[PDB]
Amino acid sequence: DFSAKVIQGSLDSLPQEVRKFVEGNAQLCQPEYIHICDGSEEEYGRLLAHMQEEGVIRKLKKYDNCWLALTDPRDVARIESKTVIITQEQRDTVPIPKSGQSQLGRWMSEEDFEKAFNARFPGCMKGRTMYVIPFSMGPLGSPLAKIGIELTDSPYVVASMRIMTRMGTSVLEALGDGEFIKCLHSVGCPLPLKKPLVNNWACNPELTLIAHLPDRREIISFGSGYGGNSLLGKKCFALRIASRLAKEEGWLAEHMLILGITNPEGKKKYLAAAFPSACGKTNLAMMNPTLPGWKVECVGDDIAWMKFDAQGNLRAINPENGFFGVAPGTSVKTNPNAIKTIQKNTIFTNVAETSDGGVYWEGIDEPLAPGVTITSWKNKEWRPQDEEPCAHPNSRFCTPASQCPIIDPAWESPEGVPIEGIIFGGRRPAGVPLVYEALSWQHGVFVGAAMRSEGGGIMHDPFAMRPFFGYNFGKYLAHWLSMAHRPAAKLPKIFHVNWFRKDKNGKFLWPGFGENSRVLEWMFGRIEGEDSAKLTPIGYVPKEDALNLKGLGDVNVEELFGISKEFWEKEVEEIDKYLEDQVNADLPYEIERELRALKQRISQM
Ligand SMILES: Nc1nc2c(ncn2[C@@H]2O[C@H](COP(=O)(O)OP(=O)(O)O)[C@@H](O)[C@H]2O)c(=O)[nH]1
Ligand SMILES: [Mn+2]
Ligand SMILES: [Mn+2]
Ligand code: NA
Repeated sequence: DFSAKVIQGSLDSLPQEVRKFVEGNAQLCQPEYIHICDGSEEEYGRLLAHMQEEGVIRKLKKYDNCWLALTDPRDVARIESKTVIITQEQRDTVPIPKSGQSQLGRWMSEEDFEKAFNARFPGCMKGRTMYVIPFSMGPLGSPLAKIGIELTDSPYVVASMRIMTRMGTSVLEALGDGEFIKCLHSVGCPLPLKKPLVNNWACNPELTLIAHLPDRREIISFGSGYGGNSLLGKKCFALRIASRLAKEEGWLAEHMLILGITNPEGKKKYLAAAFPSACGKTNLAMMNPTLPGWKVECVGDDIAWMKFDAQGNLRAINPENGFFGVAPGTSVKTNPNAIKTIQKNTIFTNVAETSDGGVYWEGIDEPLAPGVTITSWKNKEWRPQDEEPCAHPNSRFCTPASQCPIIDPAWESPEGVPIEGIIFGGRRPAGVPLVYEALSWQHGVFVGAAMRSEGGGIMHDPFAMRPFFGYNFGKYLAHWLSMAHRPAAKLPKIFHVNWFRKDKNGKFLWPGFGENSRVLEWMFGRIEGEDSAKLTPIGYVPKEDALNLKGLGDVNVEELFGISKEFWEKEVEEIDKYLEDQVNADLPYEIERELRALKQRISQM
């Protein structure tokens, strides 16, 4: 009985299964205190002041209630190589690659995991508070929501989870005796410290391990206090566990922004889009459209949970409550809506601080007044001449979603928004035109599966889900393809975009950002069934003169929309080899058929 150690809440008022979870882990981890989070303002404010008291965070004096955490430089990112999924059979988690190295997941056996777990968690919270975070992924009480309980020894996790999910007493009330996902986290530095603390940032890099056990509905994460490793909604629950539930239950859990776009006629449609990190989800979800009379509103910028309703509409929710955005490259010029969102009640991690207590980072494109100086994320004086960036490249803002000036009115509607188009895209400097439309659902799924993006080399990132599949990618393709056999299903039109095509000198061919409204306008019209497409071997592209290019006189249209037989032969052979090596016996017939159909179309150029 751990009652004597509860410093907020009551073990007696927790649902029986929740209590079991907490007490079992209190006995294992040996926390000094147990704090059952209520999610209140008062709780939050004091937690912040305490972290400030301890030097774990700094208040940024230039803003209303903004904070800065600077990490141990060993703990700056989600770490794929220490991220695993446990299942009885390896093939259920990942396909077996012919090369002996899967790019599509990282399986761990139950046996190896039990040894790892036992080498880490016993006594790991000694002399710390175990916080109990009851959270909802999705609007509270939504039929599409799922509930988690995170145990953590990190107040930084609590504060960030209050932003990134819906947490507190109301969730425990909603939960009752329902099922929930068990989320267990420790920074893995029990007191007294065995190793020196760096930058007031508790972590255990050598023992970092982020595990998922979908068959037990557990997420178990050790040694990192950072982002996707420690905020267990966000990638572990909302993509990895959730994609497996989705497969079981007949829905989709995806790495997609969700936006609502209204045309000048006042007609509105929702679109979802899957792009990998650094390929523009935040920019698109919060776009300030350049086209007069168009409006974009943000439902979410990262995760979409989608389920066909009784009427066959594909209904999407954003299961998050906030934006955990990469800060560098965010500028007033490029992304004014994100700039407005983050000016209050935001936690920043590993950005630079100006001497007047403000935030700074690469690509902020805000000149500073003469005399204003910069402290880098490594707590050193820094000047724009310097070899190193002032902010870590993976540094973040963590901001409440409700503060986005263009947040959609239906962003928390419990039944979700009806999705009429799904967009795929990444960074392709060559070959791939600005926009194309898939010929069918099956072709659209192949376009998803074929996605590549230049991020530290050109690499495959199918559906923008490479680091996030909860189970075998081949089976995930079959799941997508199965949506076509749902009677009365209204399947979204699928498009592929490329904002990032360059000429031989390395110059972007398309201005992008707000100008992408011109491409959305074409998509909108296409969903309306307008005759604005020309057929090409890779799918439909805009007709000559179909795009509104008024205001953009010097756009190399020939190169931006060019399709080269030579490029596309190479592209299909590379896709064929990748699918063969990485997916093989688990590749659905229809994906193989689409690949052969594409090859044939190109052969006839
Ligand atoms: N050239 C160009 N860059 C873009 C565009 N959209 C976003 N970016 C840049 O890509 C980087 C990451 O963008 P962001 O929207 O944060 O991407 P996310 O990581 O997918 O959410 C930033 O430097 C952006 O300024 C675009 O349409 N064109
Ligand atoms: Mn993401
Ligand atoms: Mn983002
Ligand atoms: Na710090």
